[PDB]
Amino acid sequence: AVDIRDVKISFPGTQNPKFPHLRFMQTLPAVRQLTVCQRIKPFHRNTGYIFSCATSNQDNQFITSMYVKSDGTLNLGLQVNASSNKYISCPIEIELGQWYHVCHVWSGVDGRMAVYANGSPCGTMENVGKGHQISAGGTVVIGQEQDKIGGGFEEQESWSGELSDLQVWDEALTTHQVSTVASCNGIRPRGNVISWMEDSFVADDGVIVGISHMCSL
Amino acid sequence: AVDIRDVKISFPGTQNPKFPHLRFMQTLPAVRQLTVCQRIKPFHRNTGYIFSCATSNQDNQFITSMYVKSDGTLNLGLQVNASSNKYISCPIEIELGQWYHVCHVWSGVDGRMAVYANGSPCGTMENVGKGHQISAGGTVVIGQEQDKIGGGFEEQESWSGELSDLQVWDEALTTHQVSTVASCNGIRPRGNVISWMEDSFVADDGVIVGISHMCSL
Amino acid sequence: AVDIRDVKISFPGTQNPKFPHLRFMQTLPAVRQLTVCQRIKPFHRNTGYIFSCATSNQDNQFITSMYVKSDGTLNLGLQVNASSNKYISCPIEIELGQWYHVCHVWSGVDGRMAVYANGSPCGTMENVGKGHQISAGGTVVIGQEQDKIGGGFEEQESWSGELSDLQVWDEALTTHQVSTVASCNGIRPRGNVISWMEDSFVADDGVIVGISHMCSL
Amino acid sequence: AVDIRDVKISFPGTQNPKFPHLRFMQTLPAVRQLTVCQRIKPFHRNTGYIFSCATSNQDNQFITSMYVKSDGTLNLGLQVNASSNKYISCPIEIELGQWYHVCHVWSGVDGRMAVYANGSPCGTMENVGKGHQISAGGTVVIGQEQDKIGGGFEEQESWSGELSDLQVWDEALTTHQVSTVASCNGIRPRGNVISWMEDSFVADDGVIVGISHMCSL
Amino acid sequence: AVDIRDVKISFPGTQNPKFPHLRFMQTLPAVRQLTVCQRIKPFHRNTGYIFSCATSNQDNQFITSMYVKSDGTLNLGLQVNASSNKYISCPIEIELGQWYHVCHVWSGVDGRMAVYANGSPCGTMENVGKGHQISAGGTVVIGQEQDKIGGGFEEQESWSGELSDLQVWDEALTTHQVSTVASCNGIRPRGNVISWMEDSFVADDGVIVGISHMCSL
Amino acid sequence: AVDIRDVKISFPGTQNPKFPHLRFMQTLPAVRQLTVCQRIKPFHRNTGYIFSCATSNQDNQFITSMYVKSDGTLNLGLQVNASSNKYISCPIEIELGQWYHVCHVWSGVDGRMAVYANGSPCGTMENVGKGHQISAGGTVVIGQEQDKIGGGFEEQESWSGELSDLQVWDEALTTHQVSTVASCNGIRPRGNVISWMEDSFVADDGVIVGISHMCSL
Amino acid sequence: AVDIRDVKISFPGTQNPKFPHLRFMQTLPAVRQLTVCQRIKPFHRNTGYIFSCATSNQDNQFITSMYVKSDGTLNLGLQVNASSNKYISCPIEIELGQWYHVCHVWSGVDGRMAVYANGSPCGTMENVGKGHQISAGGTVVIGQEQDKIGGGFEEQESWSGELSDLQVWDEALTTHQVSTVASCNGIRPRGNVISWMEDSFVADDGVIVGISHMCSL
Amino acid sequence: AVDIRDVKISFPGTQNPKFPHLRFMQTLPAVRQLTVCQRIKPFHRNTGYIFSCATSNQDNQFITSMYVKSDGTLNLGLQVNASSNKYISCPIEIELGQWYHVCHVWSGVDGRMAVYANGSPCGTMENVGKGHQISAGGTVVIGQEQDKIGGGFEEQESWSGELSDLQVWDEALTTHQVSTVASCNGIRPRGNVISWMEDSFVADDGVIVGISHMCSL
Amino acid sequence: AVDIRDVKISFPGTQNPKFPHLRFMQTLPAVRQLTVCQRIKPFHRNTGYIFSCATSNQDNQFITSMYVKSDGTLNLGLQVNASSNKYISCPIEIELGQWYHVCHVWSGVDGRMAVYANGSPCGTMENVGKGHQISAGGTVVIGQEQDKIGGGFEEQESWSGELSDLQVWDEALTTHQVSTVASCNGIRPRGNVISWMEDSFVADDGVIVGISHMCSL
Ligand SMILES: [Ca+2]
Ligand SMILES: [Ca+2]
Ligand SMILES: [Ca+2]
Ligand SMILES: [Ca+2]
Ligand SMILES: [Ca+2]
Ligand SMILES: [Ca+2]
Ligand SMILES: [Ca+2]
Ligand SMILES: [Ca+2]
Ligand SMILES: [Ca+2]
Ligand SMILES: [Ca+2]
Ligand SMILES: [Ca+2]
Ligand SMILES: [Ca+2]
Ligand SMILES: [Ca+2]
Ligand SMILES: [Ca+2]
Ligand SMILES: [Ca+2]
Ligand SMILES: [Ca+2]
Ligand SMILES: [Ca+2]
Ligand SMILES: [Ca+2]
Ligand SMILES: [Ca+2]
Ligand SMILES: [Ca+2]
Ligand SMILES: [Ca+2]
Ligand SMILES: [Ca+2]
Ligand SMILES: [Ca+2]
Ligand SMILES: [Ca+2]
Ligand SMILES: [Ca+2]
Ligand SMILES: [Ca+2]
Ligand SMILES: [Ca+2]
Repeated sequence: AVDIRDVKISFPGTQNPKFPHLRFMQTLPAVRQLTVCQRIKPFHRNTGYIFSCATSNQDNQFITSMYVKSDGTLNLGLQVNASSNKYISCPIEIELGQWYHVCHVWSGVDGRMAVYANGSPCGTMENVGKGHQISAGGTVVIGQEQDKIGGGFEEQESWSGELSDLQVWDEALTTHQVSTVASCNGIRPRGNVISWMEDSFVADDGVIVGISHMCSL
Repeated sequence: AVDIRDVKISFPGTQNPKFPHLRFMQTLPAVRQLTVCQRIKPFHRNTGYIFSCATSNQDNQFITSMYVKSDGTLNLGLQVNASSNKYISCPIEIELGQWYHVCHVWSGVDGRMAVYANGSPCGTMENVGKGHQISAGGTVVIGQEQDKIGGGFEEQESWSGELSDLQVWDEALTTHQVSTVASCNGIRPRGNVISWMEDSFVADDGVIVGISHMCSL
Repeated sequence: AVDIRDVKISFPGTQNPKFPHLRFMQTLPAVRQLTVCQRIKPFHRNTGYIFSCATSNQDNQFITSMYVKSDGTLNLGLQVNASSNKYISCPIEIELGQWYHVCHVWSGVDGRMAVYANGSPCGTMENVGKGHQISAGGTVVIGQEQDKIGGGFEEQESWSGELSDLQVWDEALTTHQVSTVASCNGIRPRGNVISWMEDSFVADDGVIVGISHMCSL
Repeated sequence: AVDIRDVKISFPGTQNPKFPHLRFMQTLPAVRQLTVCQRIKPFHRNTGYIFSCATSNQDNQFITSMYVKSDGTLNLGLQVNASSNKYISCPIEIELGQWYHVCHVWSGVDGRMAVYANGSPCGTMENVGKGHQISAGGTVVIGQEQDKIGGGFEEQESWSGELSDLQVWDEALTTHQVSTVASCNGIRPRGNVISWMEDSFVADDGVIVGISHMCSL
Repeated sequence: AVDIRDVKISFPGTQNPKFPHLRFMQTLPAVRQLTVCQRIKPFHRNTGYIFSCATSNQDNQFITSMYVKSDGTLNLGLQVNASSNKYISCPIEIELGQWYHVCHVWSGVDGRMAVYANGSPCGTMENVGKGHQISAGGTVVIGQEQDKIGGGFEEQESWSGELSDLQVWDEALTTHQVSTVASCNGIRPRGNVISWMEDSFVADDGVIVGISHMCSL
Repeated sequence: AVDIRDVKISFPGTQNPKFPHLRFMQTLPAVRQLTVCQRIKPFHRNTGYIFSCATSNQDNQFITSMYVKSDGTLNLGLQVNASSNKYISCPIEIELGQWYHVCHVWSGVDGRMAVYANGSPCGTMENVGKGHQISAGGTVVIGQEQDKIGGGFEEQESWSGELSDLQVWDEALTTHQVSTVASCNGIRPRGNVISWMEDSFVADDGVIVGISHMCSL
Repeated sequence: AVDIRDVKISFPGTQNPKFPHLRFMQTLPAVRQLTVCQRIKPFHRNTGYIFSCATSNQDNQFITSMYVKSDGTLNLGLQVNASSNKYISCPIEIELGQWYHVCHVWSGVDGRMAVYANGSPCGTMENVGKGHQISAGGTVVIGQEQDKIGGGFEEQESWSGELSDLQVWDEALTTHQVSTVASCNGIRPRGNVISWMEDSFVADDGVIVGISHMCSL
Repeated sequence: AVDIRDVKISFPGTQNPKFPHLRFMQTLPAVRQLTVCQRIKPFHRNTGYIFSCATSNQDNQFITSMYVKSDGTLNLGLQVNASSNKYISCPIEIELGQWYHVCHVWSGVDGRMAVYANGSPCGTMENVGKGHQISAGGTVVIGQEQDKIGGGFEEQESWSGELSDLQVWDEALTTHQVSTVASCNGIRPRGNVISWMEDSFVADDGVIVGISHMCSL
Repeated sequence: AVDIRDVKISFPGTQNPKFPHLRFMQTLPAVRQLTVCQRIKPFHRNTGYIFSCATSNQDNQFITSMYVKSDGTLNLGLQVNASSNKYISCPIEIELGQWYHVCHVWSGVDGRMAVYANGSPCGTMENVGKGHQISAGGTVVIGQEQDKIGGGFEEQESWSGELSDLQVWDEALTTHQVSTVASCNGIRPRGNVISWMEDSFVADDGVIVGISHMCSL
């Protein structure tokens, strides 16, 4: 039938005190590199945090985000160890309500940041979490930005849209590897740290469970 | 990989004001018969409502429930058009925390009620919604008993446990058909009104999305 | 996918001036024998006319009907050239809201009538339209009894329930042939005069187009 | 045999008080995007509404329509949240009585409207239901324009012709996806919200059930 | 599709001056033996001539006929060189309007007559055309008894019913051979003198061309 | 063996009171479009009516005809609702006694007429039965022109020759579809309203039943 | 083994009162067209009649013949309804004692005559039996010219040589069809009126039965 | 080659300050049930803790252990929420230095404990962690008993021997499931919480990485 | 599943008294040539010793190392019989945290040293251990540089990063052989002296056992 990876979650919209989000049951192990990929259907052009990882000592261990410029250009952001959000624009025009595959590749070892839109590299950036190692026990939240383990959400920092096929590796994937990940008919690799629908997560505040039609109709 | 039908939802436990539940996005069409089957892992012996269907004029259109006696005997209940809960005991000893397949078959045409535990018939009952037709637009909630469309939940009426493979037909399946439905390796039929993971639903109050290991390890 | 023969029509219920029914676009050719088979899910125990054939000179050319006794016994009736309804009971207990296959075999040549329930013979009767030939141009209506071409319906003569797989031959099928017709996984023969979903018909007064789950779930 | 998707409905013609139409049994879930495709054989050049969706608070939630210019040019229209009918002409000459595949793609997220004729894009339009979300519970009627849930039809707004293969998604399909939908021998995708012959509907006022010969003879 | 051998002809009924019949275009060669087999659906119990062969010098060269007794017993008759009709009864009860396979085997060499009903021998008779040889040029008529080449029909001698699979050999087939001929799924042998639908014939006076459902539904 | 579609009928010649023809047992349903195709072997150059459809109110509902000019050019004619015979010449030289495939495509919806000779389009014509709908119950006669249901034939309007593979659709086939119909080795499509040898017809006045050798020797 | 179609007959030579010939047991049905093909090995250059057809009223219904010019050119002749022998020469040099395939195609409908040598057309001729129809009951003789049914032979009109594969159709085959007939390894079509070795014939006056080595050695 | 599941770890022996052990990188999610299976080669008969799970608030969340009686009987122990070690003896004689498959199945829901030796059930016990839920974030250590997260080891509580194929589920496997797990050539199921060699772990104090020869030589 | 060769070890980082390393259980046999290949993910640019071999009489029998220049150039070093570290730079830019395949080929017979990066030769060097033979009994340590059998580690000489697929031969592989070794999808050759995961080794001081994603995702 439908592949379990085609399951999607809808993040309707946020307005205090309702904060639709997902919280992964099991925290992350300590890591020195991290690659987060997923298919997203953005609802707004304004900045929103998609993947948020926090520990008791640091609520901003690792946070991915995006926003669309006026011309429609996609902009992927990343923040490590509470640094400022680093952005890299992608040569692709975003149409709210449409599907796109996005990856954020980070390496604390050399401090390099690289983002991808639909399997292609948009560019890279230096000095992003250089020498930093995310402490063991990070809690992951999707759709909201944590200011506290599993909470302290701000509505202007939430992300609304549809999401599916979230795959996370504790390695910094290569340009060729990422392309095989974004591919709809490839082998469809699975993250070793988090594999969509293979790692239980908590659903709260009205997120909608449905089916993504990006890859298959 | 894993079949999308093996996805399960955990209903942690209920305590005002937190009521873990699922609400199906699309309401049901009018029906004269209804068959609801699913795999459940009960957490408590006390009565709990699993499948709740309500319309503006009647919050108790159709409600399934269960409870376990002291000797461990399973008891499946059904309520139609706000009748009293009708119960039929099953010749099977329930162990909280273990998986079981259960079906509730109702026919407003002749007013017959029949329940099944693991593909086998437990017994039938007469005069249950005889002549009744559920009005179009019923809202379905899983894990809580509605006293209002999508709400008005009571904690002593909630149902805690794990659930998966929810299949619903607007027909009254036969004894042979039900057996093919409960089978783990059969053809695994899909409900025509609601097919698990094929009909979007809203998740709220901390339900946990995971994977059922009843059929496959 | 689903076989087009599994399409079903629901006849909700009749109450002046609403008469749910089907009227076949093309009239029947003259015949001397006729076999009408179909799958039915009866809603009431009282007499109802299923297949009605009328010509300008005779509104009661050929009419099939059924009713269920108090003990649940099925009774199939037939009327030819405005004779009285001839009935033959079947050794099967009917449960309103459940599916059954039924055939009416008539031969004006020898005047014999034979009915079948689920591919098996219930019995036969003599002197039913003996020597009669249905005149060319008969109009066929399903669910209502014509007192006029395509009309003049009476509520107490209507038939409510679900129907599918209507097959009609201008020959008097044999006992062995009938059994192959009723079979769900056989060759599934098609009528040469009327073949379900292959001969267009008019739908009126709220009949519901759906899918029969008798043969396949 | 014939694929169940080749079943067609004929909308004979409308004249008070007879309004041939179809009403889907189950209402639609709330949506933010919607794609409606189907094969049509138009009988008149004048404007007619094909797909009509209404809720208690808004009878004009979503309505598709078409008309043919004097030179024969096809014009597909769309109306969202009671806006004015937006039209986009297609570079194709229509011959009444012939088959054509048509899709209407709408996205309330960015407010974009796009129409397709025979799998090809005719053009797009902005500001059509921008920011609008169709409320849960929409009733769908085919062939007539609702001014009230399931009724309030106007003859000059009806649509006569033959229709089949109605597929509806709660997503805004892409240009490439649409082409795979229109194709007669492709995979023939099925809508996730409404799939022709898989979602029961009520037939009234003389619609004719037949077989479409567009794809296969 | 349907095998051309399943084509059937209906002989409605005879009443001066209308005599439904078939006349084979090509006359028969001289013969000393002849076997005529066919599937028939008799309409009346009274005597009727099925196969009639006549030459200018003898209108009664070879004529087959049948009639049913009161008890329903079949009786096959044969007449050679204007002898009296010889009859042989068959241990089978005939039901007018039903199909049966019948063969008439004649040998002028030894003067033996043998008839078969459904591939089985009913009995034989001596001194029937012993030493007789049908002269070349016999005209064959089906359904009527010739008193003149291709004419001079008498209504009380006509045969009404349905007929198909007419096979004629200029040899006297064996008991085993006949059984293979009557078989519906055997090899279905074809006559060497006349092969149904392979030897053109003239149709007159309202015979009806249709399809036999004896062998296949 | 030989395909049942290769059966042919010979229309010897007409001379009062003998009018060789065929009359289809079952009348046609009401239609708004009609396509009639068949293989013909014309015997004369003068006008002859091939397909004649009549109702009690109109004996000239639909009539096809042909004639050959002096230069041998084929001319196909059509008449709807007693209009004048519309003719379209075909760029092909006819040799009496030879086989040709011919189709007449009519659409009352737009009033267009199109004819084909051997799968190719000869041309089209406007305003032919524009807005007309053939009333239900049309009687079809082949070889003669009805001035009364099933009768009132005129010899100078009869058509002599050989005919086979008569296929009739209640739709107006496309140019590509027609080509697949005329093809001898294609899929050989079958008409949905009338399928040669699949819809019984009455044979009268000496028509000859034989086998067409157009497609196969 | 050897195909029965390779059987050949030798016509030694004629001299009163010995006339080697073949007479077909069964006479021909009435025809309006006729195609006669066969493989011949001519022994003399002088005119000889190969295929002779006669009825009581006309001994020269249809007669084929040939002769070879001094330069060796083949000349095929035909005579219908006692017309004069029409000849068409073939661009091929004949060597007495060698094999050749020959066809005579005649159409009384348009009066056209066409001959073929080795599957290729030699030419055609008009006004040959135009409007003529061979009466039913023609007797066929091979090797001699009848002046009376089955007799009245003249030596100077006989034809000596070897012959095989005689195929006769009551249709006027096309140029392409003829070529498939002459081919030794094609499908080897069989005549529908007379098929070599499938239609019994009388052998008299010393004809020799052997095997043709034209097609296979 | 060798299956990655056949990798084994040797726990040499413990003596302050050297404590050979394994610490899983990623902590466990909250659980209500837990099944831990693995292949072990015990070195001593005295009590040793194999699987130790601790959280900041409770160092004895879940601990498995074993010891061998003097007669050689195996004894499997379990401790939940700092209860006393519960033991169940197995009807199998242990030989130090040999391989055995062992599973510990615990369910906090009903408080039942069950142990298995080589895929077979040894017995069960009640009231073991009844109503207890292990808090999220448990740290897992193999070979040593934690008195503090990842430390506070005691020599007399260590476990020496060889271990491999550690599989852990957050469900309470059934008797039949367990047997499929212990099987060497079965499907070899993998734990969903911890899968040997698929979930990184820290190795310290001289553990030896080698290859298990229990299943394959 | 995953190939056992994809197992990797992480060397976290070194700081007295913690020295993460691996010590192979079985010492090496005497050798005159040695080839050491493995996949490495370096964490620092500064010099680190990867493979260290020592005997009681010589702690620096054979030691491999690497460092990265400021421009990112890779530099592979080798030391034999306590010579000075010989370095050869590779035309490849190293990115800390990324995977690379590296081989060190040494031959005491001719004293030649050759290094490879990703299966390609970087260059060679002479006079490196020329005439030297490593004495039997060498102890191998990975990640630390021995100054004593299995110990005497210095932090500034340690190597941090991830490593897998360690293969060692007592022969000096050729350029072509090396390339087949580095290949991810080749035959993946195994060392004859040490084969990753096939020769047991001791793990100490927090090395992490995980899975390499260089070759497969
Ligand atoms: Ca924060
Ligand atoms: Ca924040
Ligand atoms: Ca903030
Ligand atoms: Ca309630
Ligand atoms: Ca309540
Ligand atoms: Ca209550
Ligand atoms: Ca009536
Ligand atoms: Ca009535
Ligand atoms: Ca009445
Ligand atoms: Ca409206
Ligand atoms: Ca309106
Ligand atoms: Ca209006
Ligand atoms: Ca007679
Ligand atoms: Ca007579
Ligand atoms: Ca008589
Ligand atoms: Ca007329
Ligand atoms: Ca006329
Ligand atoms: Ca006239
Ligand atoms: Ca003559
Ligand atoms: Ca002569
Ligand atoms: Ca002469
Ligand atoms: Ca402890
Ligand atoms: Ca302790
Ligand atoms: Ca202790
Ligand atoms: Ca050293
Ligand atoms: Ca050192
Ligand atoms: Ca040093």
